[PDB]
Amino acid sequence: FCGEPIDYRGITAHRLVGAEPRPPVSGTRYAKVPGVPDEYKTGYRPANLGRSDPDSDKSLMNIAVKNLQVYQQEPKLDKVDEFIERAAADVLGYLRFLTKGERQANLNFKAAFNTLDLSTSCGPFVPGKKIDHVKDGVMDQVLAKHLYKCWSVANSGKALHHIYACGLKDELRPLDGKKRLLWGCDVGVAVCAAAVFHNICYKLKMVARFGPIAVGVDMTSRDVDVIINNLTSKASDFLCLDYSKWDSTMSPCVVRLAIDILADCCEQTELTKSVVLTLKSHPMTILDAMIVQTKRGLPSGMPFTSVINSICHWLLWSAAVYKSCAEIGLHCSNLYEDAPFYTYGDDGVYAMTPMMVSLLPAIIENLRDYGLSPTAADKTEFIDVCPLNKISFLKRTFELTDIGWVSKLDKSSILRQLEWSKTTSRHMVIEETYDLAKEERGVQLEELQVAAAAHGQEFFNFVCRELERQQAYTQFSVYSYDAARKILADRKR
Ligand SMILES: [Mn+2]
Ligand SMILES: [Mn+2]
Repeated sequence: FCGEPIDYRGITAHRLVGAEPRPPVSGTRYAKVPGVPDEYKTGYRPANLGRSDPDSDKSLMNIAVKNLQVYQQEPKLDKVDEFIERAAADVLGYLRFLTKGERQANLNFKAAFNTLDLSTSCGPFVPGKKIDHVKDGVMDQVLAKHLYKCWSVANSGKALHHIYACGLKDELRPLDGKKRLLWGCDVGVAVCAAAVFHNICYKLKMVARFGPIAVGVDMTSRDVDVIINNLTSKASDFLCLDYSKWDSTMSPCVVRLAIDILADCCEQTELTKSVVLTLKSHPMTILDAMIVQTKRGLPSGMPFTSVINSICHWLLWSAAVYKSCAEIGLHCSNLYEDAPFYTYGDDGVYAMTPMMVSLLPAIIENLRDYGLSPTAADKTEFIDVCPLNKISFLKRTFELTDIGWVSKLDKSSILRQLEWSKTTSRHMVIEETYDLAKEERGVQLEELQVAAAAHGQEFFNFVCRELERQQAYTQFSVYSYDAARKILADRKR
């Protein structure tokens, strides 16, 4: 499905042949709640500013093309080294011990399809969402044709087309031109990968509180306590990192190793063989009538992105320390055990041993030399160690209460839910909306109270003062401070 080469702004692309075009969705679902006082505003804006961005050139196709260029750059690492190889042995030993040596069964078709959520686009080959083809309990003709072919091919062990549908992620971003792309996965790759990786990932999700892979953790529960106790079980210094341009710069050799590691304890069938071969191949994406090939990166819509990304992080964080130990003449090993750490995509929190604190400059540089761009989680200061009462993970800070440990979403994330609302219609600019009397907004604004309560009565009151004004716009309840506080407590215990 590549025809004749395109050359526009510096991307290597081709005219889409053999498939229908997949035009990206313009505009944004987000719109402004009317009458919001200025003290509640935080400065965030939709990623697709539209005609609210003065530069006329900043059109969707240009923006997407600009952000795709990055993925066509040659990767930092061409091959994995000895420290990443050491770290891979750790992950392998963690999984082999988790699974008790037993291989995880493939799901059959029905079970795998059932794991896909109804509201997901079907990828570049089938229009609409999953649910637009599975109405009266059964699949329609188009989806079934496509899914039977993919399933047949995959069970013969041959790889599938690792193709996605391109677009701009519709989300709120600060006032600063990098912007996240949408990698809408082909439904056939999705079902096949779900058949192969769901059982091992279900097992990982149960054991998420212990980590290192945090995918599945519940930041509102006792999970938080086991996360924190574990961090302080071996150290009294910590590191909180986030990474810029993570997805877009990931090296194939690392991604490929992550996939091999995750499939190691899977049932060794032809379907697994096919899924491994598919996800390991350089992913392509269809912008409109153009198909674009990549040279680096991990598509954030790859089936099981979070876990696979989390293995990459484990590999790279553990190698960076191991490399830094080697330079000082030390052999370091078993990092995840000796210095417990957690990982959720590009987000991580690590225990720092005295030796590791001393090796901090060399570790950040070793992270740089693997192609990553580390930054402090506390998005204000430089990278340094941060104490117990300062740790940050998954946009949440922590506080030791009588009901164990308690997590607080950063105040801005709460506040922006008062300023913005994810409407069901596309807006071509920043503007206000009155279509706010929806059940989904209601459950969001009641939940927002439980979120705010964690910051104290004064913040709760500040938020509720605006929430009480929005009760004319949305059918919902405003709890008392005590009532909300009882909900946090109930969610733990
Ligand atoms: Mn980041
Ligand atoms: Mn992050």
